[PDB]
Amino acid sequence: LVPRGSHMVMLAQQWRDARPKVAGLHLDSGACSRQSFAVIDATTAHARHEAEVGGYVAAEAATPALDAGRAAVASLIGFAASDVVYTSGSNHAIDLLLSSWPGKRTLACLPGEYGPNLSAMAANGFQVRALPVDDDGRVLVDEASHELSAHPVALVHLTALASHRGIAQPAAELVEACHNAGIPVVIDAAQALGHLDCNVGADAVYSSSRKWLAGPRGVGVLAVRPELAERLQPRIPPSDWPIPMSVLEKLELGEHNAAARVGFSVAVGEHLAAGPTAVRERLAEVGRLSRQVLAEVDGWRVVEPVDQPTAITTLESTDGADPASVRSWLIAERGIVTTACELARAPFEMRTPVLRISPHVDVTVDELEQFAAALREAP
Amino acid sequence: RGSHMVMLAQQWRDARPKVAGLHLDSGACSRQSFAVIDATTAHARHEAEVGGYVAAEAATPALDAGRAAVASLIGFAASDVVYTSGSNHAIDLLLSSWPGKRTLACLPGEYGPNLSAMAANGFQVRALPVDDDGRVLVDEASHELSAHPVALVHLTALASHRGIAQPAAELVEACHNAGIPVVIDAAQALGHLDCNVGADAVYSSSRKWLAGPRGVGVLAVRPELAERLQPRIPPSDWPIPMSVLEKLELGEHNAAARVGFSVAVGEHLAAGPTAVRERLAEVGRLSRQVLAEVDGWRVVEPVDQPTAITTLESTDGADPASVRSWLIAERGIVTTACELARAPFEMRTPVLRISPHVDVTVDELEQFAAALREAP
Ligand SMILES: *Cc1c(COP(=O)(O)O)cnc(C)c1O
Ligand SMILES: *Cc1c(COP(=O)(O)O)cnc(C)c1O
Repeated sequence: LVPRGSHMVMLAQQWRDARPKVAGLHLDSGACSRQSFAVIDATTAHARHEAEVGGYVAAEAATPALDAGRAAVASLIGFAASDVVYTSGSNHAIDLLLSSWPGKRTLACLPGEYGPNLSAMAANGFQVRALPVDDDGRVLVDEASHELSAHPVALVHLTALASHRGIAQPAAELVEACHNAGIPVVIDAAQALGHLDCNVGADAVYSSSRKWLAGPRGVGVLAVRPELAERLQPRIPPSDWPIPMSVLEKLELGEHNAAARVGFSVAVGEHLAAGPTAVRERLAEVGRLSRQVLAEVDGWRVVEPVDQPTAITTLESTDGADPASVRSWLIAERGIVTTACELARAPFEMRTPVLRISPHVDVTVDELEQFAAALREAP
Repeated sequence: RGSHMVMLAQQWRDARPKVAGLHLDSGACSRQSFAVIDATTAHARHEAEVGGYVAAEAATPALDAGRAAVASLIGFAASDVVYTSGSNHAIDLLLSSWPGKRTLACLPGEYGPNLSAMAANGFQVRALPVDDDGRVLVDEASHELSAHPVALVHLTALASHRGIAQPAAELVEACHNAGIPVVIDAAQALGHLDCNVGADAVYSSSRKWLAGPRGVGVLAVRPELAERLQPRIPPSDWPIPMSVLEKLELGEHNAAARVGFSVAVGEHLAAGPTAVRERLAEVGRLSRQVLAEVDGWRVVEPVDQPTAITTLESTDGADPASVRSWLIAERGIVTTACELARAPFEMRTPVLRISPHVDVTVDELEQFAAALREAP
């Protein structure tokens, strides 16, 4: 570890300038990022259009934008546009899928599985087994391969990037291992979409608008391969359904904020326009710089290996400080936005809570140093 | 009577974007005021400045004011009120949480997707007695519920497919006398009918008569009932300590739209609920008078129904859906076409629905009547 300087990318500056000026310092795009002026305007415009021509007329007329959003998402995950459906977010997504699941309801997932995912799993009558992982919580693909062949399961649920830790999971290799054992794979890409390469052959993928794609809140996407989709049995309407519609049409049924969905379509568009690979390489870099700058802070140790290709960095207190209090202090006294991850976020992995930073492409080394500095003089 | 001059109507029109053509469809989706649109935009901007959840925390006063306004309209407490994605979200949250024996009675004109949610949640559904208009007969219902009791009564106080105002208050006390709680679907009724009627739970949608943003609804449950409920998510066997209402309000949502909504209900209170409702009743009367004499269409609602919903049944087998498309494409007039699926146990034939808000004029109603005559 001989420190390395930051790459200069105009991407960072373009991205900062495309969105409102931050009041203080925002290191929290893993919780909720920042909508561009274009995304905010497109949302506002739809709401105005609803008033001028009627809400549903407006919605019909927005079909091109909506479909473009499906198509953009589809391209990032290697699906077809018509496999992609809108939701309220990722927890909505997993519930739609698991509540629709036919036959034996068993699955395997990581021990670091997201608390509310486990909640949805249990609530849908699933039996849940842990996959083998190393000390960082990263799946051991070979071991998992053998385990799944001997002791199969109805599906594997992989959270490719966890909310509580910035480890990038070997999604692609695990997918082919599961497919070799004849088991479909669902991916929670709430953190991963717009961040990791999510084109990995999965059978279903879901994600949230408001995180790395910097879309409006209250939107998510769920993508399901046609072979799987047609096997599914939605909860509403009941399977003796007089109205004839496809599974995906049923899963997309319901009042929603249409303006926010067109907002989202603009946001994914901005990601494609910026260059997915370039954005991801930059986020990997942000993580490296973060872990380098924060390597030497009294009372905090960096959890992630330095070279993890993610922008999520988590800090564990070494003298029993409470992340939640530090976050409140950082906001109130320094205007620095972070997230405090409680144990409930990953109850079968986390033994102690952590402070999480999740900066986007626009963060500077100076800003990371300001955070480090503020973290030292915290009471 | 007829051409009442009401300043409310003009203020309401001018507080919102100019309509392109003619909008008679506030029962499907109304029109957000500039203030509501701006408040929504502002929250989204604030999320970008200070962080999404920081912004959400800071918006608590507005959000709580929205709960309090809703509470005042239904005669509940603010802390009984929870936000949802809409009314179908609401009914599902409630029915999926319902403890013990799952039986209910509802109207035959019950909303199709309500029946869907009922069936999906394992409820047995019995019809309430009604007159020829689909309006509940409270005395008969009283006897029926005493003889054959049920876990709850679900009343849609104003239907999507017909502008009959149900005697909610009378039915509520009849059910309470039989010891049976009452849930009210006030998607159409809130901001429209007096919804302060002693119900045990009430829900509604933002985008209709209150002219709020889409993707927001409210669900209100009395504390005695709320604490008996057993939410689906998280599972009841789970460790996380939160109230029932906290559980039902759990989830990613558009926070900006909720503050938008709080502004919208505020505008309703500010305008005077009673005055707005009296004006909507008037709009219905005028609509049915103007449309009384149209070839190929009969008016379904009695003229004096205190609602702004008027429905038209074709007398020579015209298809409402096609007429709606024509009206939009060729005349710029926005209506809704109600298919049988909207009330499958009442509707024998589909209908064209108009649902104008307070701002409609007699002239505009005549233009609609005229356009309806020269429709192919
Ligand atoms: C954000 C998050 C979720 C939940 O997403 P919502 O949009 O809030 O439902 C699930 N998975 C992970 C990894 C998360 O970070
Ligand atoms: C609009 C409507 C609903 C469903 O409302 P959503 O917000 O679309 O869920 C339910 N009841 C009636 C009377 C309706 O008209």
